[PDB]
Amino acid sequence: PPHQLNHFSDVANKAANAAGDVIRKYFRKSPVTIADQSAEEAMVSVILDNFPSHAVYGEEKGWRCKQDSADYVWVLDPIDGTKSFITGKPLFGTLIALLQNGTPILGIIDQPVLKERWIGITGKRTTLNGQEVSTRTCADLSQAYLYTTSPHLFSGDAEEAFIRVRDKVKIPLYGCDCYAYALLSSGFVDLVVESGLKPYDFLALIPVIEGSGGVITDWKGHQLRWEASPLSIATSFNVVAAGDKQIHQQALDSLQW
Repeated sequence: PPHQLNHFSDVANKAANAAGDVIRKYFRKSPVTIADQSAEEAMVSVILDNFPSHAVYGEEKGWRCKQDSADYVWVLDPIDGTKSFITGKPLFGTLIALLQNGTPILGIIDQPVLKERWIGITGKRTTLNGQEVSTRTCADLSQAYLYTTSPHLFSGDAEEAFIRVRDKVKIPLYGCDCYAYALLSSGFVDLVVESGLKPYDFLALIPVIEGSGGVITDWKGHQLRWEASPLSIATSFNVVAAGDKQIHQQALDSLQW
């Protein structure tokens, strides 16, 4: 297992703290691009000051590393949910993931306006603001509360797949971004289904959801993996996350991907 997780947490939390400071000045005062750049720059200042050998892939400026390669890769998105940010809606989030040879070992979802921070760590239960959180059981897809960001954020076949699961759930809801994954981790949402998600908007979710007892994969039900390198391309993935493995299963059958 990894031995440096507490030290990784402290820098993780400082990165997140520094992103928050930038984000709160620009939220509700184009501010979004200044915010997104400054915030990313703030996080890499912290991460690279504490670990010079480490690499980062940020949503604004891609890969950045001194060395040829690194065993440790920081995948960042300061504002996951730019449309929410632009419209004054405080459900966007800063996402921080640390990858050890391509496996995520830490993830943060921070909401700096709501002052809510979910940390996921390998081999620990996921916490929200220092308190342990847990997904909830849910019998059947008909009992499930579902979130997706948008309906026409699906093209052609993805929209058919999505419709199939949509018709079976208790109620489909829209318009959290990453917050919906935070909510599911805390046991308030049963299922999140999305298409066209870039790595810096899902890698942080994995330890958060998994350490809460939930499951998150692609539409085929495979492990969400993205090996970040200097020669890495941020390509779209499809994501299904559930509080309950039975629900995940059942969702996978409706997706027919």
